[PDB]
Amino acid sequence: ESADLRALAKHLYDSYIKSFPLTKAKARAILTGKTDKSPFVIYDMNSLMMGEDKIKFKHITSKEVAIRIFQGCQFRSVEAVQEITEYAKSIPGFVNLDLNDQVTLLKYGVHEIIYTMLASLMNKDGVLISEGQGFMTREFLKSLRKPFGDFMEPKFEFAVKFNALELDDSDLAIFIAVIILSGDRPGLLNVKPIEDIQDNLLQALELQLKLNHPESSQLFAKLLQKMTDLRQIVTEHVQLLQVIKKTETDMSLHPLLQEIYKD
Amino acid sequence: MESADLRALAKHLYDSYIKSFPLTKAKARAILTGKTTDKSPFVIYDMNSLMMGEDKIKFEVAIRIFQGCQFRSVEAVQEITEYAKSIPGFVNLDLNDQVTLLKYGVHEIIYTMLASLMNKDGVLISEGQGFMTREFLKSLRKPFGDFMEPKFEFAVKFNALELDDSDLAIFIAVIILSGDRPGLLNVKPIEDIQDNLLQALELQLKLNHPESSQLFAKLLQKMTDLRQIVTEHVQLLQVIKKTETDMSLHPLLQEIYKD
Ligand SMILES: O=C(O)c1ccc(-c2nn(C(=O)c3c(Cl)cccc3C(F)(F)F)c3ccc(Cl)cc23)cc1OCc1ccccc1
Ligand SMILES: O=C(O)c1ccc(-c2nn(C(=O)c3c(Cl)cccc3C(F)(F)F)c3ccc(Cl)cc23)cc1OCc1ccccc1
Repeated sequence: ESADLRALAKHLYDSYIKSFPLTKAKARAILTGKTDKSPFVIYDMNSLMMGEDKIKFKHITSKEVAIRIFQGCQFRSVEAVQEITEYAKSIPGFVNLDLNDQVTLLKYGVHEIIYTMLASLMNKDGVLISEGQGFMTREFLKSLRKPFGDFMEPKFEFAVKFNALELDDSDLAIFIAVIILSGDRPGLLNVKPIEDIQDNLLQALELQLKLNHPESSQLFAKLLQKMTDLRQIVTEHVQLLQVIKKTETDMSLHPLLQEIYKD
Repeated sequence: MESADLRALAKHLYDSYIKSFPLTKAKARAILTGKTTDKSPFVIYDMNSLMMGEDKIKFEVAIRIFQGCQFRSVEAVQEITEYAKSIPGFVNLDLNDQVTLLKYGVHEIIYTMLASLMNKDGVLISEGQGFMTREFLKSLRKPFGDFMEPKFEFAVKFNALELDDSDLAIFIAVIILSGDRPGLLNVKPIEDIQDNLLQALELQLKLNHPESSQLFAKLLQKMTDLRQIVTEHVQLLQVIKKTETDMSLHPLLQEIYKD
């Protein structure tokens, strides 16, 4: 079944490339400076104002900067959820699961996958925006006022550690599939076929990492250990959103917009 | 990194685990499953049978049981510390990192090893001479009842893997040698030791559970559930501290929980 796992790896890679707008391979070329197309840099309040007049960043509807950026992260996350939902359908076996378990697996997986894939857009100095056309500095995000500064920095701290593994897109395509097919999500009705699919994906990821990183000792194990850190930081993440809700009375969104963002 | 060396490391760790921990999973399972006259535990299921139990096993009620667990936890810390010293390379690490690895490792290991003493109905106590029912523990008053039950929820799931003692010996070693503990000074020599231990665990699980697909991955995923439950534990212990001044902690546990 060696050729079967490679077929599964290639299938997921092809789908991952079609599902997501900015791949890791492309994002790294932008971040490192390796075919022109130099991104607009947002490093302070003035260059943010000019950036939405030039890039027209899809986040301009509160007048306060820190809130507008925070809500920007929400808008992009809602888009990522739909992209991840579309990608999940290409995982062999997923659409044949009970419909409620599909919803459940997506509901509890999307946060871990967004964190994971956000690392692809990050280095220690900042993050790509607008499909790589802009670059927002870490220092500017970290220095946002009151809770917002400390809301952004944990994402960078995770990404820097996760990126030391040096996964590429063909590695990440299987890893993301493994996260989705987690048989311990609360409320699953039929755990057995989810775990059976995840076992196939784990075999595929194990073989992929040996062939693509033959010199990287116990990388498979190290990546599974990261699925630990993910459960933890997603939990911290949610407890940070709750504090913003109870503290900040300037989060006035139209009730309909609030409904779009409810998750 | 080569097979005979990985098998040699597995045998070393199992041999040392048997020397360090007096009540193995193999012994606990023989006691739990029964059909043996000689190894039958006295069963504590209510207040009256607890009273008779201290006359037989020589083992406020909720406090006395909590205090019972602390005493055994301190002994467990001692046993785990002794085992850690046998892990090749551990004592050669920077002394501050040895402390750090134990500080954050003992709790995850106690939980792991407590599963060996448990089934869905209760837990062995007093080196297997007693068995305290889950329902009795769960029904202890105020915060103490809900303090015991998460251990059982984990053990039922962990025990579904059907690991034996030779498996757990390497798994416990992998937990201790975690390079992501806060405050470590030299991550690299710890990660090199864990890499050998992970190679050793991977091969051990393939040879000992050849029909158990991706058991390695499933066991590493369990180190997730451990990290979470240790967190819930300390958050419950903190609430007990604010309510109960009629109890103190052993200085060893006290230092372990500081930060
Ligand atoms: O383009 C992308 O793929 C992209 C995806 C996510 C983010 C982003 N989310 N986020 C979350 O707090 C989050 C996560 Cl992690 C998970 C679930 C839900 C949320 C949220 F709460 F938002 F609903 C961030 C926090 C800090 C920074 Cl730095 C970026 C993000 C950004 C993306 O693209 C880069 C970007 C950066 C700023 C604004 C817009 C886009
Ligand atoms: O014999 C053993 O090896 C053994 C070890 C641990 C426990 C046990 N600890 N505990 C902790 O709340 C704990 C932990 Cl996990 C870690 C650190 C500190 C503490 C504490 F809070 F105490 F400071 C429990 C909670 C519920 C149950 Cl069910 C058992 C335990 C029991 C052991 O043996 C079985 C046993 C059970 C009751 C009494 C005596 C012995």
